[PDB]
Formats: sequence, C-alpha cells, structure tokens
Amino acid sequence: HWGYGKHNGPEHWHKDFPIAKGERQSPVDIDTHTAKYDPSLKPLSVSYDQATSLRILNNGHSFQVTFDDSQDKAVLKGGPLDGTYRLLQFHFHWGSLDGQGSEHTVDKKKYAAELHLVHWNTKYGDVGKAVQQPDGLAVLGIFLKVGSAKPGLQKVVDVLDSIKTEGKSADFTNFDPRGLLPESLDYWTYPGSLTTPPLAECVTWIVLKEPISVSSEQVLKFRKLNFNGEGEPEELMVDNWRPAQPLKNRQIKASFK
Ligand SMILES: [Zn+2]
Repeated sequence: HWGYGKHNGPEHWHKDFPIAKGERQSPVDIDTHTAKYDPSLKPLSVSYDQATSLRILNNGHSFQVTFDDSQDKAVLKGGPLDGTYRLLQFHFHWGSLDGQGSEHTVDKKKYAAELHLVHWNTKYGDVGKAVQQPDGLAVLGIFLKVGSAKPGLQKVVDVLDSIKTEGKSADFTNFDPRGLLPESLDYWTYPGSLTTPPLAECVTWIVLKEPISVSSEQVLKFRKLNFNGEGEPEELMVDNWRPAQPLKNRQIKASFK
C-alpha cells in the first residue's frame, strides 16, 4: 500500500507504521559544523573481496542487488560497530531531477541519489531477527552527484531494461560492489532507522563524506524504471526518497577532522 506518491508517500507512513514518528528515525540532515569529530572512532573495515552477488530485483519501491549472506564473504566491521555485519544487498534512492534524490542531506544539500549497502549483525543470525534489534543493521550510505561516469556502476545500469516494472528480476552474478566506493572512507555516523517501511529503529548509519560521481546517462537509466507492475498505468520510479526526519536528541559523530 505504501509508496512515494501524494496519497501514500512519507507523510502517510505513520498510519501503518507508527514508529515513523519515533525517536531515532532516518534519514536526517547532517549539519557538518555540529557533527563532532570523535578520535575514538575506528577506520571502517569494508571487506568485499569475496562478495557473491546473486540477483537484481525491481521491488516497486527501488531496485536491489542481492548477495549470498550465508557466510562471512562480504563484511563490514570497525568504525562505530561492535562485531561483524554481513552484506545482504544494495539499492538506491534517486530523484526526478539532479537536485534531489538523496535521503540524507549535508547542510541541507540534496544529492542526485544515494546508495545504501545493507548489512546485518551476525550475532543475530538472520536479517529478520536483526531488524528487531537496536544494533541489528549497519547501512553504508554513499551520495551520488552527477558529472563523470562511474565505470563500476555501468553493469547495473545496463541490466535495468530487463527489470522495468515491479516484480521483475534477473540473474546478476559477479558484480563487484568495490566499484561503487569513493576513495575516502571518512564518515558520519548516528543511530537511526530503516528509511522505508517498516521503519524499524535498528540501524547504525555510516554515511560517507565523499560522494561518487555518476553520469547523467547513468542516472537517466534509473529514471526509466517503473513503480507499477506491467499492466498498470506507467508511473516512473523517481523521487523514491524519504525526506530528512527530526534529529531528536541524537549526536552525529565524524570520523575525520
Ligand atoms: Zn535505502
């Protein structure tokens, strides 16, 4: 039932998911001048060399690339995290125009898109259990700005025509998520939530300071996706982003000076 439209979008979500008005909702505006540098934060450990991608799916709200998370093959550790978090999937949020599309904002600036790499804490054994825990998930967020192409994104771009409408999926093996990462792993971190229903308050957010650049042609391909199933009226999958939510007694910490 939920979506991103006038009648089912973010301002409606609290009726089905009352935690939408909770104390640790995401995304937020990152006020860079208010974030405190924390010299106790470790460098983030991103160990993606043995990642095994499986499939790409249009889920009606975004598209997602799924990984084999049955072993410790692609894991996030360190930074603000205690323990080991397995990569489950990545997906994106994007706009109808290049000046909107990100969920997090940086001093109110919106990027054209935002990549989310979703990981779950192995101490909970499975993602469904993990979303019921306050430290269940770690989502690595990466901003996309429009300029030069990101060569590592092209394999994703090129298969989107095969998953246009909701419910379509394809095999998507040997995709290397290292090709989506910026140079620097400098980050902001704070405790928050899933940014889509069920909006569970289970996420340690790790948002990288450095955006990746993608080309206009790459982002245009995202915007050709459809929210609708084949057979329903065509509605472009654009503006699939939740706006910034109240910070409410949280501190955002910076890994860098
Ligand atoms: Zn997301």
